[PDB]
Amino acid sequence: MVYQVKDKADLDGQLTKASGKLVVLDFFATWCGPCKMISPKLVELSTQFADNVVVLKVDVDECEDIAMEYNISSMPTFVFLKNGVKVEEFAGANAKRLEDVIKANI
Repeated sequence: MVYQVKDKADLDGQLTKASGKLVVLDFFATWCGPCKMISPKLVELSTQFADNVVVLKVDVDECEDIAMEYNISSMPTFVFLKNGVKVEEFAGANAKRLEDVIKANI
């Protein structure tokens, strides 16, 4: 219930397929402490709103082109997309802001 994209292609197809749901892009790195901390909260939210939200994990080490396209420089970074529009974006493992944004756009 927390799909990890493989490339721009796998990502683009996912956004298209994500109909009218809120899409959360999680830009992370395995070696980044803050990312490991926030992951539990991500799984919880993902499960609680399984029908109104889709979470896409993007390993910046594997998808350099995507990380570069979104101009990522801090881990973790969350980009919120709803119907092709970027409704929000912020960096950092702020569990509280993550939940507020999800509940504010579903």
